[PDB]
Amino acid sequence: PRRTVVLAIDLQAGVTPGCFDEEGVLSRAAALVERARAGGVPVVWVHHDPVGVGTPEWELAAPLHRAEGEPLVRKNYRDSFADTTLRETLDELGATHLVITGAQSDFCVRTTMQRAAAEGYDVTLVSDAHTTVDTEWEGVRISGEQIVAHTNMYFSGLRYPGQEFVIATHDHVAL
Amino acid sequence: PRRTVVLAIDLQAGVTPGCFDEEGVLSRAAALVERARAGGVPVVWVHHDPVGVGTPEWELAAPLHRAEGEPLVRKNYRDSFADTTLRETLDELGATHLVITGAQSDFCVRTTMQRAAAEGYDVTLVSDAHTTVDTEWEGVRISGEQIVAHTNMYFSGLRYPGQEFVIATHDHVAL
Repeated sequence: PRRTVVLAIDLQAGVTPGCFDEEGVLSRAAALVERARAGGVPVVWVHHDPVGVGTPEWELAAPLHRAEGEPLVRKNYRDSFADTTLRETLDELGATHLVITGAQSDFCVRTTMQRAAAEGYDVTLVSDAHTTVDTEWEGVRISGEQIVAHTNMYFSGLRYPGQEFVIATHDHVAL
Repeated sequence: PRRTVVLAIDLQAGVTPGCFDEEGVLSRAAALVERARAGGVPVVWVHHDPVGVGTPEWELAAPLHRAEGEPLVRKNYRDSFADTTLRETLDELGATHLVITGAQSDFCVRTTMQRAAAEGYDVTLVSDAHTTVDTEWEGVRISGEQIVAHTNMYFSGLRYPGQEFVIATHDHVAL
């Protein structure tokens, strides 16, 4: 009995500004959430507390809005499962398949999606609904765009025995 | 009681050719293994079976050589823990801290190191002893060098409660 849950990670007002293709990614994430709601697919929100609990930056980035009945999980680390109620929430929902949108691609999204894979979930990464910022290290620059693309590349070939991983766009992912 | 184990991933003759800074990475990995041996730190080798079991490509890349008493774990997926004897081997050794060198940075190394973190290990990524190849996706190119650098950047900020993660060079990592 596959039960799909949309997992929306840290799409917060203090996180998304400056990210590659920010407005478009937010628009597509919003569309995904609407399609999920229309299809009766549960939506679980994840918020990063170190953004600043109680401040506007911690709240969802426009134009995203949480609906009644949609759980919100608060976390302090990149892995959304680490010291959180996420697993308990998903189990309560009976989730077997996670459809992931969020930010940032190379930190909370990367760490959470790979943790989900490790835990045994089927996972679908929404290729056009995650983003991050330009960065540099060891004397070389790597753009947010490059990180997003490389992340999608990585996920397209991710394999675990008995599990299914899909890279899909926000308007084509099965809900 | 911290017990450190060096985990050397897929440094195989069919894997490393074409990788960024290949000769240097192999040289430094070899030096790391020698220092580990001199310090009585166990070394565990991981080999990727889909490279071609029984073929020369599956064997360690020169100039690496396995010593007596050093376990070798064989795997079929990016996650070295998935359907393998790795956990059993590490537990037998009583490992609490994994020092990771290997290839490729963005596939088996990425997936295994993050799995190790998830499992509760302390993990040290050896910044100058992992590598991968140039690639491209979604119309943008991202070099092996860029991937290595970004990987080190990522690992430098990885955090889990009660766990320690270190980014360190092959000649400075504590053994």
